[PDB]
Amino acid sequence: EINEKDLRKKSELQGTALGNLKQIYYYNEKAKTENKESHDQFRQHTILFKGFFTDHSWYNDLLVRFDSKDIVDKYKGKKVDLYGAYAGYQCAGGTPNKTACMYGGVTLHDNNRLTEEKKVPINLWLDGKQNTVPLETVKTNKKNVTVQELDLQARRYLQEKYNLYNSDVFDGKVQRGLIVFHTSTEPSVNYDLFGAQGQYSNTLLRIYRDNKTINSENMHIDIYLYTS
Ligand SMILES: [Zn+2]
Repeated sequence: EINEKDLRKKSELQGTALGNLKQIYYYNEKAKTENKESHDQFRQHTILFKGFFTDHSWYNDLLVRFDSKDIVDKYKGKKVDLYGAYAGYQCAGGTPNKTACMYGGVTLHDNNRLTEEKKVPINLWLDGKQNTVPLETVKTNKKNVTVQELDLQARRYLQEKYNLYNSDVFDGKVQRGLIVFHTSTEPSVNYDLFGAQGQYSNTLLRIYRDNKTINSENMHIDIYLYTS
């Protein structure tokens, strides 16, 4: 859905934007658990996992937020697996004290586990030159996987290897970047790595609120990074 000349420059990011992006993709807290269920709803298009956290320094409950009633209805009252980044700062006003919020991150549990862990191949280009990416960098045990699960893993590696969301003074050389989740069937999801209004940490991950899921079978990821 995006061409390279239309990629947003890192220099456009205002204020706390880079710091927020680095936190959400490299210093995050993730819910990663299997075979859970809830049909408790707070309001809106949400599933509330009461007492999800037993040893968190602030949270007791996890609130999952979705875009629509059709999406929440797919998962409400079903055995699901979770894989997403949560935080209190992701909640809308009036969410209960000690509740943390995640956007999407849910998949049906049943019949979704692969027998062999899927290593998702990555094609990465930096200023047009291919760079080798370890095959274990992005992996999943799910047949139907959230784009969130794959994007969190890919961007954590981009921060570690290329200092993606570091300032220019802290060796963050990449100025533009695109990630594509290239499926066998289905138009591919693509995200501009510098496309968000990063200064609003509460909505940074609202892109995942659609709970988009894709088939991992035979898929791969393409990453295009530019230093200008
Ligand atoms: Zn591709």
